[PDB]
Amino acid sequence: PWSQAETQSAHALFRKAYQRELDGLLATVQAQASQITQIDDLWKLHDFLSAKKHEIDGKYDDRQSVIIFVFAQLLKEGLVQAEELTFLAADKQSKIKALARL
Amino acid sequence: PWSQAETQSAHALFRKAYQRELDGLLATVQAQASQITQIDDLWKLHDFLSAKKHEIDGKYDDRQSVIIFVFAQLLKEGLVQAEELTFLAADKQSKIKALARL
Repeated sequence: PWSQAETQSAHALFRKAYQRELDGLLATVQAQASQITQIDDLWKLHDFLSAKKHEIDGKYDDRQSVIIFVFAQLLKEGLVQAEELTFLAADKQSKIKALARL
Repeated sequence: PWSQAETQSAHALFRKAYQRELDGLLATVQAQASQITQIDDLWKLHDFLSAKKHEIDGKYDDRQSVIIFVFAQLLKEGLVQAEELTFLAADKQSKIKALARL
């Protein structure tokens, strides 16, 4: 079903993708912040933060039975690339790449 | 008993204080958003932004039951100067200052 080395590297690229979305999030927040003029910009920021937080909290399900779909989402948002999925079994990669288009 | 002038000028002052708080809030946010290094300080900010927003929404209440307390507060937080209250009756000024000194 799931090789060990598979599971390991999976959790790895998982948390790496996490760190990536974190970097992007931080960059965007700092950017928006340093370039505000109106007060409405600040509330745009606020809304952005609530949304992104909500998203991220429920996004990164680490459980095995869902990891494929999580990976799929991450790929659909380009947080990872197909080239980074080579450490998996073939059926898994094809699965992910299929679930991506949904 | 609130005369027309007292109410009108009270609203003008309320708005003045509102814009002032907007400026201060803007300054603080714009500041600590440049002092971020870690990621958790991004959430503090958020929480701050999520707290201070709920405040400002329901802070400036012009109803008779609290208006004096609102002015007292706005006086403590330096959102209004004492000399801006001179349009009010003397008793009200006294009361506001009294609630503000504590």
